[PDB]
Amino acid sequence: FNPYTEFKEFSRKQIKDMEKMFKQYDAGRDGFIDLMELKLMMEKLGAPQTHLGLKNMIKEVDEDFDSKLSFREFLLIFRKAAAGELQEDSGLCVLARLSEIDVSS
Ligand SMILES: [Ca+2]
Ligand SMILES: [Ca+2]
Repeated sequence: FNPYTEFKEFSRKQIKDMEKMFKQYDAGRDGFIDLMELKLMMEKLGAPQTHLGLKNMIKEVDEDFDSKLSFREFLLIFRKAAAGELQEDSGLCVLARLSEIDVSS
């Protein structure tokens, strides 16, 4: 997986920032963000989401159906944000917003 070739709508700086955020919250260092890790992320961003909200966030981008997020799937959150596909103030909209990445730039 070369993210730089799949996600050309983002600069190298933006992808590296997304990587830093991903790695920050992958507490277990296994290369994925699972439900509890995402729960902790949203708490720390200051916008805790409900259990179902969290589950639904993962479902929106969980392209290989394993119920956790790889880095590529994490980038899909930002791709969806940038494509105008996220519902206003849904959990993923909030994640992208509160993150240091502004996909509208
Ligand atoms: Ca993990
Ligand atoms: Ca997955």
